Amino acid sequence: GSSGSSGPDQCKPPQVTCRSATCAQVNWEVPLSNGTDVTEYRLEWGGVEGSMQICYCGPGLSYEIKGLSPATTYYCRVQALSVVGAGPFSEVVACVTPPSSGPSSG
Repeated sequence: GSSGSSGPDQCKPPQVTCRSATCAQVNWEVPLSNGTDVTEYRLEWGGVEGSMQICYCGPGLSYEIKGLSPATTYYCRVQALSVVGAGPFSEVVACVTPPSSGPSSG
């Protein structure tokens, strides 16, 4: 702090891919971190931005979400945890699932 910066750089927002009315895949990556390396990744996903919690935790980079609802807005935020301290979160990526009006294939 007083002398010498610590912690990785901001984390970029993941990529959401509405797999289905009740399905959504996410994907993130590691920022330009040379000094300290990332230990794990805490991804949060909840109905609305106001409501969000830890959904998946691990060194993984790709995660698929299921059991969602159609025509419903959702948000996700990924943060990088280091050995010196947890870094900031990424730009909340908003996404809305497609309406399930009728049958479905799968």
